[PDB]
Amino acid sequence: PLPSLAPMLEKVLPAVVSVRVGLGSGVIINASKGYVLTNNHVINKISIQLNDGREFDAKLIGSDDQSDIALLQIQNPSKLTQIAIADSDKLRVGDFAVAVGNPFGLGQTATSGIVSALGRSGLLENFIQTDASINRGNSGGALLNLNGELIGINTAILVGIGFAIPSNMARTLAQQLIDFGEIL
Amino acid sequence: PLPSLAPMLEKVLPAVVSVRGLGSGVIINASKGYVLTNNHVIKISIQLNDGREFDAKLIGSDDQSDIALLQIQNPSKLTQIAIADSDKLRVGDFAVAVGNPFGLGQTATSGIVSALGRSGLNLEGLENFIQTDASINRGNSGGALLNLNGELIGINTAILSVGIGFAIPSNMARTLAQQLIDF
Amino acid sequence: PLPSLAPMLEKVLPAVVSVLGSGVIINASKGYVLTNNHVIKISIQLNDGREFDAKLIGSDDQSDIALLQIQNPSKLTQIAIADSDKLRVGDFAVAVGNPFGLGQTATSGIVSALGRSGLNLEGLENFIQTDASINRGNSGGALLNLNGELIGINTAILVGIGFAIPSNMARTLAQQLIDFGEIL
Repeated sequence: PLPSLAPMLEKVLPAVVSVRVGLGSGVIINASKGYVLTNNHVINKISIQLNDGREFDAKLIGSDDQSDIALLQIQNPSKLTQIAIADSDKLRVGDFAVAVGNPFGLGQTATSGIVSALGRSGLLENFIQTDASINRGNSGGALLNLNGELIGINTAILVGIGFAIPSNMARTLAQQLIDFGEIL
Repeated sequence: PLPSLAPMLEKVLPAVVSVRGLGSGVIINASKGYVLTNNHVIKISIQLNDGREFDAKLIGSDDQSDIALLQIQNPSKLTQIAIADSDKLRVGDFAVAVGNPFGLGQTATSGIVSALGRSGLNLEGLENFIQTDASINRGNSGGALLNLNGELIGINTAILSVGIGFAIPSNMARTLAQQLIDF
Repeated sequence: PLPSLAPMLEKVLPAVVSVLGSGVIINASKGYVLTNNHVIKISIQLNDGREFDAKLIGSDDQSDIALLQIQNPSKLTQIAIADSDKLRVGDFAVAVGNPFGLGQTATSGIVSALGRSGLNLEGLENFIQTDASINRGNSGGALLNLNGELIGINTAILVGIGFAIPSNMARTLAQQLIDFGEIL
C-alpha cells in the first residue's frame, strides 16, 4: 500500500463543479441553498455540471472584481454535496496545499504544493501564494488542506507561483453578496 | 534519518538510458534490448548509466503519441524496468519523472498524477494521456514516469496549460510497442 | 493534527534576512551574511524588524556569491550548515526567502540534478538543480533540507529548473573572501 492524495480527493469530488457560460471550475459552499463560489473573469446564461454528469441552471447573485470572486445560486437544487471550510487565518507558510478542479465535467484535476507566502510578502494584498500550479484547469476551483477543507479559491488572472483568495474572505464576501441580494 | 526519493531512484537508475540531438529512453525488455523513447528526439546510439555505449535500430514510431521503439544491437547485462498497470492510476497518486540525458547522471522531478485522459484538456486525441504537475522538460523527455515503487506508469513527453506535463500511460505504450514489433 | 513544513520553517526564520533580495546568516558572532552577487550602500533587515548596515567583504561573479558583514551585530541567529557532498538526486529541498522582512517565502521540491546532468552547459558543474521554484522572492536565500540545515544558496539569474550554489562551495568561497580581505 502506497501513500496517495487520492483518498482525500475522492470525498471532496462532488463539491467541485464545472461552470459553462467560457469554462472554469466552482465550489459548492451551501448545498441546501445551492450556493457555488467561482471566478469573476470566468463569467464576464450560466450552467453548472456536477461530477455525476447532472446539469443545472445558475444565476449570478453578484461579484467582486478586485478579489475575482463570484457567487452563483443553482436553479432548483437536489442531492448536492457541500465542502467543509477551514479558517484561512490559521494558515502557515509551509502547510501543504492541493488545488482541485473539474473543467469540461470529464473529471477531476489536481495540483499539489505548499502555502508559499501570505499577505504582502511575495508579489493584491489579501491574496494567498502557493507553488501548486494554478492554471485554467483549476481556476475557480478549491484550494484545500490535507483534510479536504477549503482554505482558498484558485484564480489564474495573475514563475511557479499561484494565487488563491483565502476562504475567510471568500465566505465574508459571499455573505455581503447574499445580504445585498436580500435587499433586492 | 531523513525521508528521500533517492533510495527508490537508485534501483531504477540502470533501466533509464541516454538516447544520442539527445534525450532519454527506458529499457522495457532486458533480453531483447527494447528501449522506449520519444519520436521528436529521433544512426542512433544508446548510453547506459555505467558508461557502456550500444548501437540501436529504429523498429517503428507513432507521430500522434510521440512514441518510438528501439532495439539495442548485441545486448548484454541489461536491467529492465518493472511496469505497473496504468489503469489502476488515480488523480492524486505520486509521480516521479526520471531522465539521464548526455549520460552524465540522473535527472528527476516530483509531483502527482494531475488528470487522466481528456479531463484536463478536452482536445480530440488527448484521450488516455496522463497529466502530471511533475516538471516534464528536455531533461527527462523520453524517460520514465514512476510511482513510489519505481514501476513505470508512463513515458515522459515534452509536448502539449502551463505547470502541467503530459506522459503516455504504461498500458498504452506497451500495447503500441507490441503493434510496432509485428508491423 | 496535519503534517506540515511550517514546524521546521519557524526555527530557521531568524537566520534568513532581507538584503532587492534575501541572504543567510552563516556566522552570528561576526555577522557574516551570504547573498547573491547580482542583488548587490547595503542594508539588511531581520525578521523582527531590526535594520543594520552591511559592508561588502567580497564577491564571486562565477558562483554568484557575495559575503557581507553586519555592522555592529547583536542577538543574531545563524543557520546550521549541511554537507552538500552527501546530497543525492531525490532528496527533498525547501527554498526559503524573506524579501523586505514582511514575511517568509518558501517553495518545496526535490534535488533534481547535480554534476551538469540536467543541462550540458559549461559552468553548471559546480551548481545544484531543484524543481523547487527559484524566483526573485527567495534568490539569495537558503536552500534547506527537512532538518532546516543549509544545502545551498538560491540563485535565480541562471518549469522545474532552479539553481543553487551548494553549501560546501558557498562556505569555502566565504573563507577565501575573508582571508583575501585580510591580506589587504
